[PDB]
Amino acid sequence: MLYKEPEDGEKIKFDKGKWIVPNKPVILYIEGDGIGPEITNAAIKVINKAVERAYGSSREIKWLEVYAGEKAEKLVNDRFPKETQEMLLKYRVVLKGPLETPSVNVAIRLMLDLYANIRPVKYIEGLESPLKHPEKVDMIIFRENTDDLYRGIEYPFNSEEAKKIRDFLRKELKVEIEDDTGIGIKVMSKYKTQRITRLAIQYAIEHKRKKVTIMHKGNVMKYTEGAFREWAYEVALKEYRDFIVTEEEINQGKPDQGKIILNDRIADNMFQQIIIRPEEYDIILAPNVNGDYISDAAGALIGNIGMLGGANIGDEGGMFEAIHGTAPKYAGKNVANPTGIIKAGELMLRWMGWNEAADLIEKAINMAIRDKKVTQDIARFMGVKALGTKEYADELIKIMDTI
Amino acid sequence: MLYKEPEDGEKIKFDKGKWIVPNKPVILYIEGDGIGPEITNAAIKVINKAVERAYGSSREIKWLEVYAGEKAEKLVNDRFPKETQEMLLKYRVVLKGPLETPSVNVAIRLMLDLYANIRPVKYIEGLESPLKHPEKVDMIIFRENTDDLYRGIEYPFNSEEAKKIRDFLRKELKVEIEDDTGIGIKVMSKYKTQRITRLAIQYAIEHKRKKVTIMHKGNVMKYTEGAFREWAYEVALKEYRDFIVTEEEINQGKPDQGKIILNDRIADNMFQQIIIRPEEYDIILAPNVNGDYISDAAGALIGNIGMLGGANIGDEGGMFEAIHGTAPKYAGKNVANPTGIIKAGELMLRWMGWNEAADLIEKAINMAIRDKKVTQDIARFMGVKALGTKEYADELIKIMDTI
Repeated sequence: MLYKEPEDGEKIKFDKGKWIVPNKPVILYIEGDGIGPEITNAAIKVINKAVERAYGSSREIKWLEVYAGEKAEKLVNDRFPKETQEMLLKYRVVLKGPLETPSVNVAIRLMLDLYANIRPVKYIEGLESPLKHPEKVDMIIFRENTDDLYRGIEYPFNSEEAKKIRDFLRKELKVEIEDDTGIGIKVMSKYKTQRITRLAIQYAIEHKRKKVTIMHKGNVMKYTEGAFREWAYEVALKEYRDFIVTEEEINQGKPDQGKIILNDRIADNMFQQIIIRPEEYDIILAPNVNGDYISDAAGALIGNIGMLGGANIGDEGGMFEAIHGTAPKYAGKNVANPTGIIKAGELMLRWMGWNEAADLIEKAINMAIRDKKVTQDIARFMGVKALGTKEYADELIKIMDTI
Repeated sequence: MLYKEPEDGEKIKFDKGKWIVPNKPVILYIEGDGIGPEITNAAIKVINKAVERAYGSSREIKWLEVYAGEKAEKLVNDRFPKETQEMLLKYRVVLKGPLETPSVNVAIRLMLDLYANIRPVKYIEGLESPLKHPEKVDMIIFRENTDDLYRGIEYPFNSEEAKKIRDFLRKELKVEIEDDTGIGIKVMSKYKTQRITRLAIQYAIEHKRKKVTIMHKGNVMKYTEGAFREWAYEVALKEYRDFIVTEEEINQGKPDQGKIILNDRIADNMFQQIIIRPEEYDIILAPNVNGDYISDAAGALIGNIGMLGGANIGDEGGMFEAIHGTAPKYAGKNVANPTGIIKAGELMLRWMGWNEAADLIEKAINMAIRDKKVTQDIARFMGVKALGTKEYADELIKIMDTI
């Protein structure tokens, strides 16, 4: 056996995806390549303090390190070892550092069935920002991570498969396509749409969020994006009636918006409104391609994209990770910024229901940034001495001990 | 006919996609609805002044008004009269105000085959921006205006049409797809991509630009977007070899960057870049949906969206318009801002090869705004009393009389 499960631990469980967490949950973690070992072990240190300072031994994460990537290769000769997979299907929750793409990330998502990609982007107190007023950006994107025309159903223009489709459409649908065309089949799932809409509303109800906007270009693509918006509304009302209110209803004769507001906006002006009035958005729900575009812009609203964390949640499991590469160039030098992976840890806490410790990490970070206790990649523009990876983590801990 | 054609004017003979303009070109214009009359006449006033001040009496535009929209409904009982169509097919270039939708915008695009949507976006001076440093924003977006999912080949998840498609992909392509699936076929034309790339390059050459970047998601949609990139690169290197240089070429030795530079970038991260350092973009080339989204993100950079102008160009014709609605609320109150349509008139001047006239207008607008001589939409945010629609155009005219 490679691993030795913590006998004082207990698997996190799921009921209708409610995610029920024990006082001593076993959580997996993969160091990752490059800077991973450093930012991740630093993350695990700040989270434990955030847990003990908020619950004081009444709760404690029993970490279990599994191997994947170059560590697994340089030790067991398998970049993704069977024992590692068995621990993943059993414990179902991993905080994983960055891993090169020499696939492991896809493998994990597939085997745990993580369909929803979550990207929370809120401004942190004293960071540089391309915006003049970023101090209002507090949104979280919910992306259905295997649904748009990312499924892969496409063919080169000079392929016979493409010829088959062109012949088909021409006589079976009376649709005429030229020969010099590349063809892709965009597919929009009803089930997939409903599954992610549930997660979005659920999350809003658990963390008492107020607005849930649907990003869509359903005015032009009626049966894919348009269908998405329709279904989203359908299941939101057929299943969470007592919790939400359509924008069309408060803007009507049955107001009282003291609960979740489900509304929608065409995707065209979306890119405008996030750059000029980011406060207009809270929780954004959209298909796979939109979410890939909207989120990158989102994170641009507030510089230091590598200080954000994300997640991949499924009906029963989750994977959390910083949103940056392995930076093999700064590996083992105690220079890298561990904020990105610590922020994934925070998100992992929120999902866990442990909002008190999540909130501590957030406050600790905000404090340190405005107090100039930062790693070199930020202090460069904050003209002050840079703190190392371990030191930055310790400053957070040292701060956390004095709320 | 009801249109008395200028007998001292000549047709613009764009033969090679280059636009061969006489000294007295005949140009059609449509006032438009709501604020159409006011803002369009103002535009015509300032444009004739720029022409005259730059070329004296050696050149003069021979304006010819054609009816469309609600004006044509009152005068001719036809939203888009056949006579108006004869003039469009004959003179082929129009400056048109905004028009409601009970559309003629799409009809003109169709009958003149204007496949290219051009959107130049550049900062002004005293204009508020949501960006801290919007100064080095001088973009121009070249969008293929009828090429992908916008062609309309989609079907709802419960259509017999969709059933035929789901059957085909199964028995003939052997691809697995659920039944609760909306379907859209993304098409990408090798021909369409080449014609718009030519326009793009042809524009950089004639207007001393120096960078054409290809926006695409060729990393997940290789056979459509990826094909777009491949084909764009092909026609460039094959038909404009002596005018351009790929990114990969300069760094791989022999520089010669004294010619237009051509490169590409993935679209996901492109949306972050336009926000943190938009100066990195000159001419952006992209497919239909991408450019539809990249266009709003940019432009949302400078904020005053209604002060932007755009064009729809074909191999031999052109439509120029402000990028804003008809604002029925401000109709006939001399309050609407005419800058947008004027900017369209500016882009029109440029395409005609009359850069002197174009530069006058541009400098004039910058001087009026830095000197706070603006309409209500802008005065409201910069302390002084607004100028009316007429008065503002008059100020520009006196300004051009000085420079």
